[PDB]
Amino acid sequence: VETFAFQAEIAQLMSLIINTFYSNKEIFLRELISNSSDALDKIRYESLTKELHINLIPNKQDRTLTIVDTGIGMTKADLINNLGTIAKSGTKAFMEASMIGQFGVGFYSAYLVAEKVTVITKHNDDEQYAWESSAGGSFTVRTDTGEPMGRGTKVILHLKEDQTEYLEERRIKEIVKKHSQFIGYPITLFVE
Ligand SMILES: CCNC(=O)C1(c2ccc3nc(N)nc(C(=O)N4Cc5ccccc5C4)c3c2)CCC1
Repeated sequence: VETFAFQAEIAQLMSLIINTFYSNKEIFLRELISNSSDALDKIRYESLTKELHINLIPNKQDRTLTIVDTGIGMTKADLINNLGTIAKSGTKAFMEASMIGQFGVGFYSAYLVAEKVTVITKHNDDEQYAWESSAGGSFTVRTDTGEPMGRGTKVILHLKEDQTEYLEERRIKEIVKKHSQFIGYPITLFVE
């Protein structure tokens, strides 16, 4: 388990997301589905140079909403450096300007609804990694000794006690149909 500090910009952004009163918290899903779509586009665009989909797994017991994709995945180098550089440039752009995704920092909208976010990832020529952050100015990165998932990303949202609506079938179905209705990959909503 390695702990890293977020950079000043990203840290300030997450603080802004968590401490700012904003009721349209449902934007987080569009942002994460979009990110999955790009990762899936990356493994698809690389293929020409197996199954490409997105799964939405709610869990009442653990109080989690998971967004799984079979996209390109991420390396340790992607988790530490790379995501941090993308975010440095992104936060800079989003500050000068709900429109969060246009600046490549839409993932962090997850903190509108999650108290902790766990990111299990696997890239084709690297190991399985687990990224985790409860915001608070830091993130951890470890090698996942957990169940070997296939190439892709698993974004596990540990929902706030008050944000349990994002566990309901009707609600997930309504958000998807509203802002992710033209994604080029099948989106499966798991039941309970
Ligand atoms: C397609 C273009 N992107 C890439 O190549 C990267 C990449 C590749 C696969 C990805 N898969 C998903 N599902 N999501 C993301 C993502 O943008 N984030 C996940 C995450 C976790 C912690 C903190 C911030 C973020 C933002 C991915 C990013 C390589 C580095 C960016």
